[PDB]
Amino acid sequence: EPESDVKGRILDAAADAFMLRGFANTTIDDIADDVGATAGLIYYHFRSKFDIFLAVYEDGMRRVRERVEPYVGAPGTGRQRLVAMSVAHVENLMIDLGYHHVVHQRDQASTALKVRQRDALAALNELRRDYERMFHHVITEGIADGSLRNVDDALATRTLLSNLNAVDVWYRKIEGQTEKEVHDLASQVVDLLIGGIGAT
Amino acid sequence: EPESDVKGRILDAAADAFMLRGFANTTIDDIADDVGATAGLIYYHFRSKFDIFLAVYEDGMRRVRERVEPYVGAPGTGRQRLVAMSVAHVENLMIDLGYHHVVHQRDQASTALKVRQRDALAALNELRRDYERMFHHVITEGIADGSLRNVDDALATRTLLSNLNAVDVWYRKIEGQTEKEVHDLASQVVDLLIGGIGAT
Ligand SMILES: Nc1ncnc2c1ncn2[C@@H]1O[C@@H]2COP(=O)(O)O[C@H]2[C@H]1O
Ligand SMILES: Nc1ncnc2c1ncn2[C@@H]1O[C@@H]2COP(=O)(O)O[C@H]2[C@H]1O
Repeated sequence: EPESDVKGRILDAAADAFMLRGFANTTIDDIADDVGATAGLIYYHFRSKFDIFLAVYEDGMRRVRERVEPYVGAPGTGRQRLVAMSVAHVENLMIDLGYHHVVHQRDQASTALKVRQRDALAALNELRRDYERMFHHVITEGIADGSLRNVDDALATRTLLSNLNAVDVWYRKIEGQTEKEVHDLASQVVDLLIGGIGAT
Repeated sequence: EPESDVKGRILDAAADAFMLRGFANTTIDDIADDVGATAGLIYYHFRSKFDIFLAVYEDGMRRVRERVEPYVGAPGTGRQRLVAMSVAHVENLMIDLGYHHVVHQRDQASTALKVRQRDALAALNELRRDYERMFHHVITEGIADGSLRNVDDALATRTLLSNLNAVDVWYRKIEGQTEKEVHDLASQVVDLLIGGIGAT
């Protein structure tokens, strides 16, 4: 098996474990069990549980950006782009739920992080801010072009992003739910966020 | 000082401490420090940190219900009632943010809870479900009366509740912000959730 494929299975297992039990209670042994190996294989690829967390965060950010970024500068009104970006964001959340949990999962901790880990975390947090700024940019454009309501752009951006991510309060993966079924659920959610619940 | 007033100060301090540091890292000493007393005063009123958590949850549920319930059966369309209920919910979140954090804050824990504590927790969780069901009832009514869009009532309820609570991602209390200023911010948030961000 290619080493990149083994790493991917580790990240998949770790993302789901961190989601299920939380970072603090997840162990390297949990992750090893879920990929069919020993702790030694995990440590060969990642030196610590926090390094695995950082790698999950990095991969989650890459995946969501690759799904959403193509729409930001595409032809269309602000609303058309915002709908496409928002559906893609929610679809990514629904497909890669464990990665989403990590991306969105304290300064006061029991042990110090390594210097390298703190630098990597800060860079990932800035990447997440850069990603969220794409929504602010499109919302500002849509307010200006009239496809969105004349509301406060900062409040609308913070509200919309919190709402897209709040799908994680209730959504759980269902085995055998199809790609279109997940896309359709994401579309229904975004229809409520952009079109509202109130009539006319 | 009346004992009920001392208890209220303890709950206020604990709600803010649990918000700031989390339940696990908060200590009885933290709470004692914040009310100007010793751990002994805290233990006189509440036997354990989890008992304080339960009392915060209970008081948070009482406060939100008292603010929101009067609207559920009041005269008005489903949308009119939903707007009033939602503004009241968000205002309660903004005013009593630490209580809100507790109400919305694992089965696998390091120590067993007392029997009495597990019973109390289960009852509080059912009270929270009863509260959220008021929104489902009004959304169903508003779909039927045409004041809300013909959308799926279960999805709309889960989405709306997650969105009302997701204000906590970005909102922080500002000292000296007035009651009307907080009410107005809550109204702006609810305007986005009910009316949508998309134009016309
Ligand atoms: N993958 C999914 N597809 C469709 N509906 C879902 C999915 N995940 C969660 N839900 C809905 O969210 C609800 C949350 O509580 P329930 O498990 O009672 O029922 C759930 C479904 O109605
Ligand atoms: N109480 C509040 N009143 C008005 N705006 C707020 C309040 N709390 C948070 N915000 C907004 O939410 C933003 C979150 O990040 P900032 O602190 O950069 O700036 C904040 C404000 O724009």
